[PDB]
Amino acid sequence: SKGEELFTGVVPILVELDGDVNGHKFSVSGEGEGDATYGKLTLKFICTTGKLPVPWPTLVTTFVQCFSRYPDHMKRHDFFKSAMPEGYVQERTIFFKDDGNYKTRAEVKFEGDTLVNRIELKGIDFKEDGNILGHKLEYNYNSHNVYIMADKQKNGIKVNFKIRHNIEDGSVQLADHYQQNTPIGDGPVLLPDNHYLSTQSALSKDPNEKRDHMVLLEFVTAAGI
Repeated sequence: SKGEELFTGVVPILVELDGDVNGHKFSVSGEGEGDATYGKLTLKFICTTGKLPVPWPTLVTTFVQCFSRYPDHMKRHDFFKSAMPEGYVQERTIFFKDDGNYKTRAEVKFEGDTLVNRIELKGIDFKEDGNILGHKLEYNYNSHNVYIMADKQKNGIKVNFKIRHNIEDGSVQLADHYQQNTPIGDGPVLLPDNHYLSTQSALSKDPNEKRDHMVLLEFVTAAGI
């Protein structure tokens, strides 16, 4: 495909986010690198407007699936890389069970040799005393399966999955994800058969960092075929 070649080695990544959650405005900048050969991602995010108004874990999914490792036999299903370098639009609605929801819109593409993910996030109907606004989520993350299906109508794909956030009391906060991706360019893209991505992430902190931030290590691999 088109983009495949662009992912052959380590690629620097830039993440920029503007969000408003219940009138709480904030910005995040993140930098790091991805290595699709191993489906590896290493990034550091910084809340540039000060203190993050929501819990970091809630933003992970929002904060570049083109870095997923696709096994040789599954390469023909790699829509993500296929849309590169022109990129794709990734839109979502994330429903927090018994709480508010997040609507996101992002553009992911190359700027020179940097892979850029620019996002706009709008959060509404959050409970002031909920797990989110209330900051009751543990600082960790689970493994999930992300289901992908082709959307021949939009020349894109539809993606759906549920994230499980651990709550400090031992309970769980569900976050239903609904996603659509469409190519930015006019060029041909790879439309896949149903399959899924298997994810794993580790959250950490930078001991020497005083700004509000998050350190993230993540591995993702395609499967189901």
